[PDB]
Amino acid sequence: GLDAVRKRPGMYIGDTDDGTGLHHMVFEVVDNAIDEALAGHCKEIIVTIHADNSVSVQDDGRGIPTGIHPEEGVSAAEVIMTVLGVGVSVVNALSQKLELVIQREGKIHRQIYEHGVPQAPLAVTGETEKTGTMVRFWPSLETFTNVTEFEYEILAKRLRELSFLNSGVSIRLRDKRDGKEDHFHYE
Ligand SMILES: CCNC(=O)Nc1cc(-n2cccn2)c(C(=O)Nc2cccnc2)cn1
Repeated sequence: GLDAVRKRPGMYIGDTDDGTGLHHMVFEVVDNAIDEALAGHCKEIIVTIHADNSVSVQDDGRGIPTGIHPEEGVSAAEVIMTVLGVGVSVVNALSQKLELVIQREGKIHRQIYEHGVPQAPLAVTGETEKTGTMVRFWPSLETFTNVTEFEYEILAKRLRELSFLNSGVSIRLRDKRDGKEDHFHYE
């Protein structure tokens, strides 16, 4: 499953050699937050370009479900992150590392994956008065070539579009490599 994506990544994410697929990785994650907005449960989305070759997408929605199937011991979160709009599990497969943090029902939940493989079970890491989902990922440098860093203008163009196609949703874009920030929202 995850191995299929890792073997023929271009097929799932787009061209791995010119930045297209690299940025589609971000947009797949953003589309999940947009869907939570369209369901009427997320008002703000924050996309952050970190200085360590990762991007985070944060929303203030209900949170990815965190319950466990008692016979299987696997959380819903993990199912969502690992099982095959190409889906966040593709992004996971093609990240050297992905971190998931969910704020839901008063608790913070966290799980780490490498190349889509969960490193330990979803675990409680604190309490919180907020809700939402944060996905931070570091793209696989075995998959992506030539353009391996995120480029502000590509994200800015598409995030602006996503904000005007989903009117009422606030999308912030923050770049920690230079302090650049934008706020996209349409009425
Ligand atoms: C940064 C990326 N953001 C992101 O993935 N956001 C996201 C995703 C959700 N889900 C998507 C599939 C399953 N849940 C849900 C979701 O549907 N949560 C949910 C809905 C109903 C009951 N319990 C939990 C909420 N937010």
